[PDB]
Amino acid sequence: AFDESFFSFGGHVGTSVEYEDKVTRGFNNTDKKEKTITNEVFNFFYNNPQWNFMGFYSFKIENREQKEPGYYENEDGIKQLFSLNKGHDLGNGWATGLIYELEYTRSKVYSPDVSGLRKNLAEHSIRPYLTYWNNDYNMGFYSNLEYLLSKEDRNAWGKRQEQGYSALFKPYKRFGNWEVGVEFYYQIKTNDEKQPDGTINEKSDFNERYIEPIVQYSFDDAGTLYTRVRVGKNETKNTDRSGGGNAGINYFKDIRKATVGYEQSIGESWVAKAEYEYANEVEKKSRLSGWEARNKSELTQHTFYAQALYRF
Ligand SMILES: OC[C@H]1O[C@@H]2O[C@H]3[C@H](O)[C@@H](O)[C@@H](O[C@H]4[C@@H](O)[C@H](O)[C@@H](O[C@H]5[C@H](O)[C@@H](O)[C@@H](O[C@H]6[C@H](O)[C@@H](O)[C@@H](O[C@H]7[C@H](O)[C@@H](O)[C@@H](O[C@H]1[C@H](O)[C@@H]2O)O[C@@H]7CO)O[C@@H]6CO)O[C@@H]5CO)O[C@@H]4CO)O[C@@H]3CO
Ligand SMILES: OC[C@H]1O[C@@H]2O[C@H]3[C@H](O)[C@@H](O)[C@@H](O[C@H]4[C@H](O)[C@@H](O)[C@@H](O[C@H]5[C@H](O)[C@@H](O)[C@@H](O[C@H]6[C@H](O)[C@@H](O)[C@@H](O[C@H]7[C@H](O)[C@@H](O)[C@@H](O[C@H]1[C@H](O)[C@H]2O)O[C@@H]7CO)O[C@@H]6CO)O[C@@H]5CO)O[C@@H]4CO)O[C@@H]3CO
Ligand SMILES: CCCCCCCCOCCOCCOCCOCCO
Repeated sequence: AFDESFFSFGGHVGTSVEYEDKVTRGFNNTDKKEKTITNEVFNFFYNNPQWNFMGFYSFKIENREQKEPGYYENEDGIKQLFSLNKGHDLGNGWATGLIYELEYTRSKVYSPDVSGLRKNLAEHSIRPYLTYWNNDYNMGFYSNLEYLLSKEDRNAWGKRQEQGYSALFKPYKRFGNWEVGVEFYYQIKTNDEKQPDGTINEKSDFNERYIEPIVQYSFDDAGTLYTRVRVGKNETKNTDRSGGGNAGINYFKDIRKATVGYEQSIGESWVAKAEYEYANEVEKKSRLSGWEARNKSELTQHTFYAQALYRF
């Protein structure tokens, strides 16, 4: 019945906190230090197997502090995420569906040069997906395509739009208490950034690929321990219209990440999770403009995440 289907949902409500510590030693060979805290005051996962529909909502408060020689910048923001997933069971271990995700961020920036500069960001993700699970082999995969559109209005600092596509394929296998998988990812996008008077800051083409093995182990008397290691590369190729010395300049980045996390149920209703991620990204240019002290820009990032969920 339609009326009673409305009440056939489960899911969870939760909260989380994320702390990011970043240091970027740039082409100027000096350190830009950034610390970010993200307070997810509410998230809501909604699962209605009657509709084969899943939904997700999140409300986050974000605070970032940037420090470097002769400059600082603070940014405070609010981020809301709306996610809809309509799935369809195809039988024999196959399923498909469509995800539509909208994420909106509003923030203000404070520095010695601006006082409360406003930024509005809207990101849209549309992801058709295809999943398979073979019960006899205890093996399967997740796969999806994606269209991603990002539009940001930074008022006096102009507008930026990114648009592109990605593809992801993640085969995985379970055996005993183990699960092992490998995520393969490819993304392409265009970047367009302009000043308020139309002056082009950037017009460039981007692509990224990575491979990310994942290993997890589920303990009988408790939770699940997991680790992920990513090796990736990306490149940004500027057209001859980019500004600021970047006309025709290419950027090449090597990416390495390692994650360790643990999730465990607490009684029948609660679940807690903690995760640490290390990231190191090293970038070089095809040619230096002349102001740079070296042809190297290196990010080192440590991220800590903790989450508590109440299931119903
Ligand atoms: O932005 C979309 C989002 O989802 C996509 O995930 C796919 C996934 O590839 C599939 O494997 C499948 O996942 C199903 C189960 O495998 C899975 O266990 C379950 O997830 C539970 C989980 O047990 C629990 O941890 C919790 O999830 C919360 C996470 O702990 C948080 O980290 C946070 O998750 C965010 C991710 O960190 C982001 O990467 C992203 O997730 C993407 C994925 O990359 C992937 O494309 O955004 C997430 C939300 O912001 O929040 C989670 C909820 O609070 O609860 C989960 C739900 O019970 O979920 C699947 C079956 O229900 O299906 C996915 C398609 O939706
Ligand atoms: O306070 C200003 C700024 O100071 C510090 O920036 C350093 C930077 O770390 C160094 O790498 C170097 O910057 C180089 C760039 O690497 C090089 O690409 C080019 O930059 C041009 C941009 O590529 C072009 O887009 C445009 O920049 C825009 C920018 O896209 C807008 O977002 C907006 O930038 C603002 C920043 O968002 C804000 O954080 C702050 O910037 C700090 C920075 O955080 C800090 O690390 O202020 C700016 C507004 O001033 O506006 C700009 C301007 O249109 O233009 C640039 C310039 O051609 O060239 C620069 C300079 O060689 O040096 C800077 C300064 O030391
Ligand atoms: C509402 C946004 C629609 C934009 C068009 C997306 C078209 C992408 O489809 C490409 C192929 O996808 C394979 C099957 O996708 C599953 C469709 O079922 C969705 C049920 O609503």
